[PDB]
Amino acid sequence: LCNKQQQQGPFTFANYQESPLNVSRLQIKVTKTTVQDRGKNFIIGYRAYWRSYCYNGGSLDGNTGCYNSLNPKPPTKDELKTWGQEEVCYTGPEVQDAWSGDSSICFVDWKMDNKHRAKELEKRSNNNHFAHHTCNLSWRCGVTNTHLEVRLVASGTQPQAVIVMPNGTTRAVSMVAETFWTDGEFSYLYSPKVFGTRAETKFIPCFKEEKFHCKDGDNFFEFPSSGFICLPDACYKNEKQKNNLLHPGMWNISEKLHAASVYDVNNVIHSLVYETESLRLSLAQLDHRFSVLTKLMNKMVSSLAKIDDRLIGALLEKPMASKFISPTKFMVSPCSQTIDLFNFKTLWLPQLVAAKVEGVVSDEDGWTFVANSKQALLDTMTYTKNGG
Amino acid sequence: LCNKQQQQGPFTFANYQESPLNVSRLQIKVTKTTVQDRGKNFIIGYRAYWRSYCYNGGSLDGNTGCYNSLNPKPPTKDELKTWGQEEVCYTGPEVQDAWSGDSSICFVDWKMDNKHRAKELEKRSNNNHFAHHTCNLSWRCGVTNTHLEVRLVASGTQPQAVIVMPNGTTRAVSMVAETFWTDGEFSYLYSPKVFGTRAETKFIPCFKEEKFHCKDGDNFFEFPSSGFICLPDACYKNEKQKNNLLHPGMWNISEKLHAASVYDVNNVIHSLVYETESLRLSLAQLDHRFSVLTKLMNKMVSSLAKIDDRLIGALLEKPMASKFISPTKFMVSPCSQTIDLFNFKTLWLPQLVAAKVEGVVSDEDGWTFVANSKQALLDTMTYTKNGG
Amino acid sequence: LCNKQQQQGPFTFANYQESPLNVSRLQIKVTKTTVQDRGKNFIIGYRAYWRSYCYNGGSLDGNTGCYNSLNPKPPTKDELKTWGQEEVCYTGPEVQDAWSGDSSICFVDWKMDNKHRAKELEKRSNNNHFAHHTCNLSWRCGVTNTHLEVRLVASGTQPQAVIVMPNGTTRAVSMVAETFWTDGEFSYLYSPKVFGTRAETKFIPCFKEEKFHCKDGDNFFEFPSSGFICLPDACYKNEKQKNNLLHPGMWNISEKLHAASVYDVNNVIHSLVYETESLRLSLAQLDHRFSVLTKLMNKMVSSLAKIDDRLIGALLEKPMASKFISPTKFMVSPCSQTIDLFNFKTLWLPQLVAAKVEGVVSDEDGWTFVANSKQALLDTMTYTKNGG
Repeated sequence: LCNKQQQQGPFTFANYQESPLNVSRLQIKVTKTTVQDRGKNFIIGYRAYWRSYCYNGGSLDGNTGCYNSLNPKPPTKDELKTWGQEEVCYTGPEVQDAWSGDSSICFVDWKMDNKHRAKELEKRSNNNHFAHHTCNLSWRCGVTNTHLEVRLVASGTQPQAVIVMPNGTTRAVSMVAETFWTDGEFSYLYSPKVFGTRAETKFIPCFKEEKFHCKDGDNFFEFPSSGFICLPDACYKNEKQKNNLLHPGMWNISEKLHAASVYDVNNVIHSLVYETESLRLSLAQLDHRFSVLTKLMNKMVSSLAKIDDRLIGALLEKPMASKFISPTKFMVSPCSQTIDLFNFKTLWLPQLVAAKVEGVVSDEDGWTFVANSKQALLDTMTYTKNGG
Repeated sequence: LCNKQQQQGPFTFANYQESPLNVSRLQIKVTKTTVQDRGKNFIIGYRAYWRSYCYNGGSLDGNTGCYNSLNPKPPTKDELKTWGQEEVCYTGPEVQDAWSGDSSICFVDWKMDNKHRAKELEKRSNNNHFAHHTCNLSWRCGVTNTHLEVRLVASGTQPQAVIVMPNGTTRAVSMVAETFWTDGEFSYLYSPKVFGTRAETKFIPCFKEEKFHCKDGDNFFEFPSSGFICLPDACYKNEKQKNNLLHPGMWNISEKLHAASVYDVNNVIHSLVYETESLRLSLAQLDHRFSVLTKLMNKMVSSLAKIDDRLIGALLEKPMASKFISPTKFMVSPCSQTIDLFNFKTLWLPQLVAAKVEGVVSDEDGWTFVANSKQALLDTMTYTKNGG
Repeated sequence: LCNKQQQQGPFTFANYQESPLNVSRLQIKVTKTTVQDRGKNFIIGYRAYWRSYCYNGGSLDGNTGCYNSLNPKPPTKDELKTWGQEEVCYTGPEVQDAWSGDSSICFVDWKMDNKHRAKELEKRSNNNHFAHHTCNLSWRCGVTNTHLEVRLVASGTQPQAVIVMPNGTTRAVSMVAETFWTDGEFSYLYSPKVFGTRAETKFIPCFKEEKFHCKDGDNFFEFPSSGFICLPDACYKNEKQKNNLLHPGMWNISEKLHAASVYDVNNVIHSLVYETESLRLSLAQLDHRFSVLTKLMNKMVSSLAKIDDRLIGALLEKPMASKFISPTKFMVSPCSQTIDLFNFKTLWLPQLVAAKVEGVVSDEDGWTFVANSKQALLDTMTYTKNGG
């Protein structure tokens, strides 16, 4: 029995209210600028010669001695074109122990006609012909056909296509014809199919938090305040600010040159574990909520099924009638428009995601070719060989 | 009052239906091939000598001059074994300013007996003994005991154990005895406890999406179409295709040579933020659903508890009776088999995960030993010292 | 009709119970030790000279020949201070083809007074003055002002501030005045605003799993057993073990020197996809649970609304009365304290997270300055030029 004598209240049922959240999903309409060019579009060729012009007139003659030089002869544009097309470099002649008469070979304007697939010079010299000159001449050359990835910078407005050097220096790509240049021993030719930049209009998905965290294919980036940002391979400008002149957000060039340490990646790993534990806490909390709901609903049905003896059968989708032998125990006997009480929509599921990994600039095939060639020159120039 | 006069319908209750998803959890039975070998199993030894054999017969003699050479003398197999075991390299004698009679020391077949822990050569020469020969001889040597990580490639079927060079070239590991080889100055000996490959049968967990995203310890990889893939350290072959000859999926060798840039890792960071925001959206949506449910259930209990005055006490697990003073306000007075309406199972929780981070090949102890030794040779060969 | 004749049971309602989880959220009170110093606090200066002192007395004289040397003259502390302050290095004189009388210039104690912004030496020599000495002298120097990041090690208890060399060697920072040192050609001066270490008391968030996975700003780390760990930039000591002497957990120095490979980062990517699929499975499972709940609640309301014809209107928050024309179809006609049945709290949401990415030691500005200077010395010392 109860004591209906004495009340307490009045009471109300406390509702649960979700915590408001400012994260929304946006499709941001942008103009996307790229400078992509596919295939072997970059040719690198080097050429130099070691020259040793000596005279032996004895220790009394002031002209007794050697005049040695390492001279770079970078190929011309058309030379480099036929080198890459033939995968072959052309040099002058290999001169060894050419004395008094033939020593004039040291200054000929040799008109390069010796063809090699690859050729390293020999650092050889000798001055053992008395009262006479001696000539030694050795050539080096190399060529490679690679693919060059051109990047985008700003320097102001109007993103520009550039080539990034391993030292950090940037070189503008010519928008008229076949950017070519020369640096010491090396000559570089970049020949893309089409010139300039490409621009497309597209929507990129973002999450608005003051802060926009966006995605475009395998690119992931924080979209800035003014709706204009440049990544290495692409620039994203928000229309509505299409007709505005703005300096875009600039990527740091050093991030593409310098490698990431094992410790940095292990830190990202630890941050992922921390977020996975935080995620597991949220999931466990929702699991406990579902357990509370099933306990409440079990008691609610136990109360209502006493009045409606067909309810438990409708819940189980089998025709039956219920009869309780106890407030908790029961026995079982055998037997247009819609309204939405929930307004539940389809559940947003985080999609799969794979970030782009490209490496560092020095690891690129062209700059690796350059670095190896220079290292080979160091390796061959360690000591002088006797051309005797 | 209501107007029971005028109806509208008939209506129905709209149910909520979850969106179907093709992601399943699979335990995939595979044969796993490894080539693991633990401990110091790799010995690297280098040796060379600088020789300067000069003759001074005056400027008239054609034989006046120096014959200099850097000659590599890589140790033999048994030599390298006793070097690593003793942590000591053996070379010939240090010859300095040995002239006419002792200059014959420049060609002796020296029978290496000078022991060093570490030894760099000196590039010294002198030709200041008239009518006489002069000899200079300087030796270099080094040794190291390291651990070598052997990888697996395919070249077809039947994954093979190999050593990967920093330049990308691969060298097969002998499956008979103690793979040994020589390259210029250096000699390499790899001595594992057991030869060949090891194969184990195991189940790896995966998520089936056409696409399989798997995990094995700290290895994470996309399992391919034909159920055969090779990673650097292990190959995974699906039985059912155990008896089939297939080329496995091959890892790209360059991914283990070339480092990842700071920009790449920052991109993964941005992709993680994007996924965390997407995750927060899903969690907030489920939070709003729970708020809607508690509001509905509060009204449902307020309706049913009017009929069953003991229900609210059963929900609160305290004996009490209810009496409503209003459609929303009430006062309170003091007082085998089971059926599953929910069929709820235990909630799948994402487990913790830590990917393996190993670095690049050039950073390995053996190849760092090689690279430093070569750099030391460059450093010592910059100029000739006078052995006078 | 039913057959109230024949029962079955008694039955009970099976509740759902959540799976217990040991992950908790902790605010761990720690003493945090840092050695941070902001700005250009590191000066590096190098200086050397190439000297070629030759004598030409003919092939008969034993003193005929060249005495050449590369000599390092690292600047003093005050010299390096005025170099960095002026961005200018001071050297001796450039001597070329100074013979018999002026050849005494090769040993003068030159009292460096030649100012350069940057200066590379030339490796030039000549011995073409008979019965006379010849002198050649060429200088090199450089300076840079950079920011040095000092790290923390243990060697026992009491974390210590150190500078990490690219080779892995560590050099203690003086806690008294302006740590200065000299290595060959180079001199290094590090001048921080304040000396020693800084310690702050703070709470860091963690997830307790035996295992603690913590976060501090952009630092993410596993907090160890004894509550004492040192990262590169900071050490975390748990009070309660404030008064205890413990060796802290030590970070591996090689993780900050060696870069992470593209394959390592792609593995983290694959581990993220695996966790995202696992997360999607959990979300889909909760989505199916909500679908089951709405189906149960729809039938429960259809049963109770037959008794309370105003209930459906209260659920829809519109005044109406219901009247069922079928067990599933109905028509519609127009019309203090609280109790918590749920005890639901605000949902824990995983917050955003961005790990710190700093790169490798060799990529630091100071060590890049050093590495480039040494490479320039190699480049300039490839062959001797005639000072004639």
